[PDB]
Amino acid sequence: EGFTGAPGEVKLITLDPGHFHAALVQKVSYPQVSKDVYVYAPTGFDVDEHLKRIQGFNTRAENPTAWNEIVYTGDDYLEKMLAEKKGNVMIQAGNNGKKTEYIKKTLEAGINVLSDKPMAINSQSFKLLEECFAIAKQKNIMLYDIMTERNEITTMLQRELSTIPAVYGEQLKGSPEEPAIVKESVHHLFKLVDNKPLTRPVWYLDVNQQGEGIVDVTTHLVDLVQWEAFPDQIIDYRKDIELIDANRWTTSISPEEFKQVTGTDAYPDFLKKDVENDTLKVYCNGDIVYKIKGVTAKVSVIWNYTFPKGGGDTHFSVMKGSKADLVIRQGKEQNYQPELFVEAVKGVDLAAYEKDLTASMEKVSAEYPGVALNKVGDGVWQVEIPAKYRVGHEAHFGQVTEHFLDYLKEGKLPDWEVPNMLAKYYTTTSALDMAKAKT
Repeated sequence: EGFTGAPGEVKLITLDPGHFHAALVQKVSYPQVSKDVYVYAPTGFDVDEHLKRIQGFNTRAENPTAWNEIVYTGDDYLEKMLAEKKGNVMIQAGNNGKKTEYIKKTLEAGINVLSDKPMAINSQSFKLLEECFAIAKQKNIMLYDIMTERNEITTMLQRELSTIPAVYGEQLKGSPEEPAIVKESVHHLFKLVDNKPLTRPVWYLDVNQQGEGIVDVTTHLVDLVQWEAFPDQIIDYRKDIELIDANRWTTSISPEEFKQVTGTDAYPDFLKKDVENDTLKVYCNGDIVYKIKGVTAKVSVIWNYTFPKGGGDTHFSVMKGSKADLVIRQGKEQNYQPELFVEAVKGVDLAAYEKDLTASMEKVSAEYPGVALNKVGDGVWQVEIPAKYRVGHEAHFGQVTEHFLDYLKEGKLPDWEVPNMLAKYYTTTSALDMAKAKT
């Protein structure tokens, strides 16, 4: 029998967990999900940390979970998982170098897969990921990744506003010299949480295992340009995507910084290829210029070590319409919380535009109650968003998991999802190759 929503029908396998997201899936007790969870992993730090997180969920004060982690650790963890076939949904979040092979073998065994991004970190693994999707289709099982930023409020409003001709106009195509869509993020490797250091696995800084910067967080950004700017349109990566330019570059890490962010002493043996004069050089930065259905998009990701106090992760984006630019700012000015702006194009009838604007916002307020506009300069309006919509990352992640558990029932994702995941990963892995051909 398939999935129907019946309680305990979904049986989780956690395979070689090495990131918080492996546990975040189990942050809440979905009735569909059986309390018995099967873990297979090599012995070591990564699985121990995963198990701690689960037990924290089980012992917390508000609505504790009741997960029963049936654990197997050993060199033959994958071999044992496949042999025992004790679950019907596999959760993959951790080592990205190993991920795609794990995914393929799991799908062959008739086991559905929810994987964190990125499901492929190069062209070789992209080819393997295409086979994975073919196997999933052949076996009527699902392969899905976790695009959290679709659920973030400014993103949702950007998508909504861009589909209103009175507000946005038509989507401009732009050009390599001036892209019509631009997304730039600055993230940080080391951050504090309640005055307690946030640690990363040693292999996070090995681009062979984590993936390069240009294939990792860019996944989110590439997905956003598809999802916001071409809502529900099927992207054929063979026809619709042309890469224009790509770059990759390094962030230097000192031995002390390495110690602090990982806990390990500088440096593990497998990282020495990337060390120079006691200085670790990680290719965790990159950008991509590409055309998607004639529209030039630019995405960029920088990973710095840490931010000065009163600092944080930044983000800036533009999507240019024939009537207006929709702009996200997320800097010091905005207290590192994303804010959305509508900016009319120069030359337009600004009086008549403002009336179309207010007429359109009635429709938008229906969709998102409380959401209004504030003129903050002539031809520039900020989209006032109630605090209640700032639900945060974990809530965004939970929405994806719920979406996945729903779509298990039907057995099939909506039309655009698989081809667009492939178009996304085609974009990122192709950029890595282009970026590497300049060297």
